[PDB]
Amino acid sequence: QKPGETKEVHPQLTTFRCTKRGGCKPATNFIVLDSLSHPIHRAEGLGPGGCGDWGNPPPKDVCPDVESCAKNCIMEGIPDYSQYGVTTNGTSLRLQHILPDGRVPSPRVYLLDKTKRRYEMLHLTGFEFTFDVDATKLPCGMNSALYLSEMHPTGAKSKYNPGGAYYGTGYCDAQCFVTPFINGLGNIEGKGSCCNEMDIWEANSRASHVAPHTCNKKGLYLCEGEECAFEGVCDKNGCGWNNYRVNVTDYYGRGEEFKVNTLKPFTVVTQFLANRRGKLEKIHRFYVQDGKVIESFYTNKEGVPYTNMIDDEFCEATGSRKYMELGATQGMGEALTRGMVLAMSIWWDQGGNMEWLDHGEAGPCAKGEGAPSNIVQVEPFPEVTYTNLRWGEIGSTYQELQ
Ligand SMILES: *[C@@H]1O[C@H](CO)[C@@H](O)[C@H](O)[C@H]1NC(C)=O
Ligand SMILES: *[C@@H]1O[C@H](CO)[C@@H](O)[C@H](O)[C@H]1NC(C)=O
Repeated sequence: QKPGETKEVHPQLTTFRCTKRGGCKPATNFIVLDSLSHPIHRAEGLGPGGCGDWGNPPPKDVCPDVESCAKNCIMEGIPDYSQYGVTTNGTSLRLQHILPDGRVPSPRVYLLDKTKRRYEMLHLTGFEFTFDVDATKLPCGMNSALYLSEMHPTGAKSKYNPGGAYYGTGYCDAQCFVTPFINGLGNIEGKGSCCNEMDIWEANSRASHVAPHTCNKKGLYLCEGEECAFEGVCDKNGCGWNNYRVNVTDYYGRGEEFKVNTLKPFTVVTQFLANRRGKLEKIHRFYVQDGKVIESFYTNKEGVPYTNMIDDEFCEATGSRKYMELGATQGMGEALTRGMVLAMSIWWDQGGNMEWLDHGEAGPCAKGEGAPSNIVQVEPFPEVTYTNLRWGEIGSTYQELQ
């Protein structure tokens, strides 16, 4: 959609680049809300209304074709990101799901480079990504997410999408959802927006999940029909890694009973380990809390290979069929090598209560406990803070107390 007159005021976020010899060096980045979370209205003279709802093509009165949609639908800048639950402070990013005014902005943001006009493209195969988190205000059913999508670096800036990454255009993920704009262009045919997705972190104070999701496509693919469905071009489920799913129940949770005690802040380290041919072979997650490294658990379950890292043998054995068919760990790594955009979000699930994250096989949350209607009794204002985003050489992003 066409940018409007209102100023976009991106929050500034200091991050780090790390090497063993040089330590962690600060860098300037900016934060941008998803394009379709900006106010979208019709051009002057065309009356009231927007330009479409999630899940659908844009309305054909203003968007009969891409060219018309591009002139007839206007996307306003956001001058105060706090109105959407997004604030920064130094090296910290705070995402508020619910505001005191009662709004539920459920923000999703991307990391922009220092120019504000191109996403910060991360190339993580053979490297590590680390962040600090405060998960205390995330009960059952909440998902704080920090993940990578194979979005285009400029948000696919083009004649009809002049806003680009500066306005957060170009979102895609492994769910192939239909949005009224894709790559900043009106989605006349109602295609889904598909791409490879590495879910570094999907977690609350009750469970922590990691999952690569492959697609058989490079970059953003517009899917039709069955291509967007479970048997299509992307892996909806992912290859999931959650201590509870592998019968380790004392690793992560609220209290001293857990190794990673989510009542306190902690550091989350993710290494993307390559083989000698430079292809991704293993994904390794460990933590740091109270100045001490917390190594990964090993799996502890019948039928699950004994491992402390995600790899093809584990993914296959645990039933990650589309993951394997659509490229497996090597395919995920090829996307990481090409370059990915960092997305951070907070959300809840009216339909399914986030049960896959923290209920049953996946955690301690009871049936119904993660419903949004229950979340608000437990934590009226869910929120997450990510701090000290940093990436670089294996072994360089963390430091134990001496
Ligand atoms: C920012 O974060 C710091 C450290 O948690 C805190 O003490 C201060 O009160 C917060 N706000 C600023 C810097 O606006
Ligand atoms: C969990 O692990 C214990 C061994 O530590 C084993 O005895 C038990 O059967 C396992 N339970 C499940 C549900 O897999």
